This record gives sequence, C-alpha cells and structure tokens, in this order.
Amino acid sequence: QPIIQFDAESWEAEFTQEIQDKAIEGLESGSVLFFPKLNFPLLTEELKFLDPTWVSGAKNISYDPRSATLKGVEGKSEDLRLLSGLLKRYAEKTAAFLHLLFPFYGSSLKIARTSFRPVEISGRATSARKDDTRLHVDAFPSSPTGGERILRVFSNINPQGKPRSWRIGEPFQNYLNHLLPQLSPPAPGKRFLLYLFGITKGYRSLYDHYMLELHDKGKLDLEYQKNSPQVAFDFPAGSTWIVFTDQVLHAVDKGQFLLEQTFHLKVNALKHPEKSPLKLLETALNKKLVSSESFKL
Ligand SMILES: [Cl-]
Ligand SMILES: [Co+2]
Repeated sequence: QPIIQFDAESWEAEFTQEIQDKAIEGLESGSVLFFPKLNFPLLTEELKFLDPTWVSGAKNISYDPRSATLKGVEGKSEDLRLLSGLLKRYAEKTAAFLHLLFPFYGSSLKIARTSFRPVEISGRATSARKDDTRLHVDAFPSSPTGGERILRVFSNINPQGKPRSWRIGEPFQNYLNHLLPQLSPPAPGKRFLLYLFGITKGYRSLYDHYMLELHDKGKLDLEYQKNSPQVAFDFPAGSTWIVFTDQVLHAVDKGQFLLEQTFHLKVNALKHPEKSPLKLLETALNKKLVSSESFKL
C-alpha cells in the first residue's frame, strides 16, 4: 500500500488512536501518508512569493526554525520578514500536526529545515546524482544524518490547481538488495578528510556513506530506473503528505510551489526500529554503521 489516504483537513484537530496506529504503522512500513484535503493557506500578503524569481542562488529558499534564519533569497527587509513568516508558520503547523498524529514519538521529533520550492520541476536539468526525476532515497553528501531518520511533510500550494507529480518506488529492502552488488566501502581516511575540510557538516558515518551510494548508484542504474516497480501519483493542489524520504523511493516529475518541512528522528524512537534503513543496512552488512551508536544490552 504505497499511499495511505487520510481524511483530516485541519492542522489542529486531534486524531483517534485507530488513525494514529494506521499512520505510524504505514509511515514505518514505507508508505506515503496522504491528506488530500489538508490545505496550507497563504496570507494575501504572501501570494506575491508564488514566483520563482525569489530564488537567488539555489533552487530552494530555506528557513531554520531553531535559529529563525532565512537563506537562499535576497530582498528588502519587509519582504524577507514576510517570507520568514510564511516558512515559520509552516514549521509551526507541521510540527503541531506531527505531535497530534504521532504521540508515540513524543519529544523525539526534532525539527530541521523548512524549504519553499517555487521553481517548476519539469523545466529542470542537472547531474544525474541531483536529478530528482530519478528514483532515490534522500541522502545529502554535505549533511550526514548519523543514522537519524529524515521525515518530511510536504504541501502543494500551487495557486493554479496544478498537481505535483511523484513516482513512488519499491520497498527499501528490495532497493538495497538490488543495488548491493554495486556497493563499496569508502576509501580509507577519506571521510575524515571531508570532515576536516568542512565538506561535510559533521562526520559521514558508514551508514551515510552507504545511503549515498544507494542514492547515487541507484540513479545511475538506468535499467532499474526504467523497469523497477513504481507507481505514478499526482498530489493535488491543496493537499499534504508525510514520508520517511530516506526509506520511501521517490521521484518528482512535474509541479510548482511546494512547502516542505524536515524533521529528524532517532532510530531508537521508532515503533519498529528493525524496519529502518539503518538497521536494514546493518543487518545486510553485518556491522555497526554509526560510531557513536548508543550501546545497549
Ligand atoms: Cl483517516
Ligand atoms: Co528526494
């Protein structure tokens, strides 16, 4: 069940336990949780930001709710204030929503960066590794996770009713298996140099190395990209969806105007830690893949 549909239409309403169970079981099983009627409205003063020209240097404007810092956009103070207010509101509403929906995670949900993506996808072209029209799990070379989960909330806020077209691939375990023969260890000492040189924020654990390998090699495997099991789904304007994007194989084909909020979650906070990419990889390679892993007995 690659996509599980939910009826909630409000960012603040509570959920029954039955729905909460459906959500956490589906999320940890690698399904997309889809809320077709959960729209994120914009203020009239914010409608002018539905314009790709606000991006100045990147493809995404980003906000850190922890430090209240806005990046990727230039402009006058009042416009940066309004744009910060938009992404701050998305951070607050998605954070509240996740705490209503996933009480099992308690305070282990750690907010990370917000993004606003106003560039139309179909006009994109880049290196194969960054080509997000290729199925992948998320792994960022500059930002290792140390095994923590990448949990994202997405909202399509296109004002012309245009959907956001995704493809959703096969289960992580199948992906990992398919690509395993292609995986290779890192060159001795290399990850330490990337850390020493500031190329990576923190140290790239073995887990992060292998997720990058999956990410990259998977994107370069053209036969896999063409022939592997995958479903195409259009997320309508005014909808929201929630995904462990380090686990759900995904790709975007077209669309414009997306709000996205990233959260991090430690593996030990999961209901079924054994379903995590970390544990699956540690089982497949029979080794500990993150060095400061808490030790248990
Ligand atoms: Cl529901
Ligand atoms: Co992605």
